[PDB]
Amino acid sequence: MRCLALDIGGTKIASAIVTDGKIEQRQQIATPQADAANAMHDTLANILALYAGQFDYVAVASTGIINHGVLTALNPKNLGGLAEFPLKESIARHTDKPIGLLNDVQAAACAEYKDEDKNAVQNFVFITVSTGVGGGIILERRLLTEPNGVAGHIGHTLADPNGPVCGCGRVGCVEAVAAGRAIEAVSSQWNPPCTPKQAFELFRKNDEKATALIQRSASAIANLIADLVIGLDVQKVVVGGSVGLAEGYLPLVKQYLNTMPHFYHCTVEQARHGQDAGLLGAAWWVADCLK
Amino acid sequence: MRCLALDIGGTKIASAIVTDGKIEQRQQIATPQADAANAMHDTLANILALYAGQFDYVAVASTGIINHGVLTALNPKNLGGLAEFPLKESIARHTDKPIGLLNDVQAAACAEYKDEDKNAVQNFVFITVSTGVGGGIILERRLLTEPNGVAGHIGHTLADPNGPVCGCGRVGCVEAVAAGRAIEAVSSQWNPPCTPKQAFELFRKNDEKATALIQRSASAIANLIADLVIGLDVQKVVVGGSVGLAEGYLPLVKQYLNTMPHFYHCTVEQARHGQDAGLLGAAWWVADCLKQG
Ligand SMILES: Nc1ncnc2c1ncn2[C@@H]1O[C@H](COP(=O)(O)OP(=O)(O)NP(=O)(O)O)[C@@H](O)[C@H]1O
Ligand SMILES: Nc1ncnc2c1ncn2[C@@H]1O[C@H](COP(=O)(O)OP(=O)(O)NP(=O)(O)O)[C@@H](O)[C@H]1O
Ligand SMILES: [Ca+2]
Ligand SMILES: [Ca+2]
Repeated sequence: MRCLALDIGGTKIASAIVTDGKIEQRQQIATPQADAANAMHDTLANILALYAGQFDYVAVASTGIINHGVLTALNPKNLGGLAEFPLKESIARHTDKPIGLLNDVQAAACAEYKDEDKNAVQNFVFITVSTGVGGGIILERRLLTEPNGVAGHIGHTLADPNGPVCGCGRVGCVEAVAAGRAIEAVSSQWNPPCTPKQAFELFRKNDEKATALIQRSASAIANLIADLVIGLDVQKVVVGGSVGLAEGYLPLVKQYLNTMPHFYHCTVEQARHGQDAGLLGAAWWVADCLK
Repeated sequence: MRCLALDIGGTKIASAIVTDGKIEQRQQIATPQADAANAMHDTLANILALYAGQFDYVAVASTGIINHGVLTALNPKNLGGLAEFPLKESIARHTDKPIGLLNDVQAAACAEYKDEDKNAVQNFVFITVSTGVGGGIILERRLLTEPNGVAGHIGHTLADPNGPVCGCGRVGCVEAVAAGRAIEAVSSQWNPPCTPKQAFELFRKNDEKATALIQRSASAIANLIADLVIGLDVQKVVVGGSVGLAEGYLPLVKQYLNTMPHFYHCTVEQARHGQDAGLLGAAWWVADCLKQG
């Protein structure tokens, strides 16, 4: 089985042929910005032309949310002119092969799951801690996507009812205390201002104020993991993203989790398949669906 | 298809034959307490004898957690001498029909799900707010039970990192803020003391302090529901239990939910299938499993 894999980001669109889990014929173009909706139809037509005849099926990872083949988001304004873009339908204009679509964090989850021991790990969660917090959830070896592609938005679960307000209005979500954006909202008000990377450097040098800020984030992620373990019987959590992978961060997450009662514990590890995670994860998931 | 359905509670064991969702041949006995483990083996022998020949399969609802056919609990204290009791193996000594096991809140979830429109509702959560807070979760029309029977323990998810400590050790759980026990922990300290039922009566008369206590619980349940909607794409939540069904309670829950952004909203209704929920839910679920493999 040969997969035409597409990874549609906010800035770049990567395409490739994936066969036996191997990438070949990479290609990267800019995500349409001018007249984006009209342009995207052209871009997709051109990609499907370039690889014509070379694929048995198409797998699309995209930022945002895939709702019944349509590209959307919690705030569809963050997509600009691609809000509500009919993604599956436009691809289907140019091919009769089956097309699967999922979002980018879901695809990254599948990239980190595909090489797990699936006898031993059937309930699995990928959390990216980056500019924001996103997730992908796999239960009984299957990724959650139904009915509307929302499952996995665990960055919008509650971290503290007295915490900061999150982007779209919920008071106290994980995103507003744990994400890189939430770290910077505090560190940029320091005299003088610091970025999250600078706050981390100070944390690793035992700066107590920087440490408190990084702990605020790590503690929120630890409590989210505990919620997933006790709520869903999750067995393993893989953490990625530039904050999630920062030196010292995951060890702090695990220290907070370990001081909870042992039945909140699970395997917690850093992401190790970030390279081409969207492409490889989408190809694996769509092939798995085909069974 | 004929189901021998058992509902093993803290104090009573109910049994019955369930055929096409109809109950017949009820028996109800006391849950063994003296020499519980030894006695339970006898009780199960006796029940399977009484019903011998009358069932194609066995469905068991039990309090606590079913881990690979064994009765356990987050803290095995509240199981007494039935802690780690080999429930499936013990029943299998007396029958070769198939035996399915699930916990009591999971069974109540299935009782409330079985008459939903399965086309329109595939992700469904049942929450019982009573002495404690329990849940049962159904995703893509299937109850979550693997691998170790823990799925659905949403009373132990976080409500407030500065809230009270939960019974089994976690700081700030939903249960320690929302359950009947948590309400009474505060209202028993009033001068003079009140039970939760009395606190609710005062809340309905607009006592601001009692109202504050009830809102603490309702807001915590509303935030849990919001977590389930955004985290799991849950479409419908059904709320039961003596606190959950108390007059005024669910409207308050829904009022808190409705002030959040629209994408946290879902259908929220009161439980309506509480009667024989254990028996009927277990019977339906085990049949559903058998149909699908
Ligand atoms: N080495 C680093 N250590 C800690 N935080 C970092 C580091 N690098 C970047 N960040 C922060 O992590 C967040 C995203 O970083 P970055 O990866 O550079 O942006 P991006 O990749 O374009 N967006 P995203 O898809 O979320 O990763 C921001 O809050 C950064 O300040
Ligand atoms: N009408 C009521 N309104 C509000 N709270 C109530 C009411 N009745 C009982 N409660 C409280 O809810 C909890 C359980 O009440 P009750 O149902 O009588 O015991 P139970 O049957 O053992 N419940 P449970 O074991 O949790 O399924 C206790 O906290 C009660 O104080
Ligand atoms: Ca929000
Ligand atoms: Ca606990």
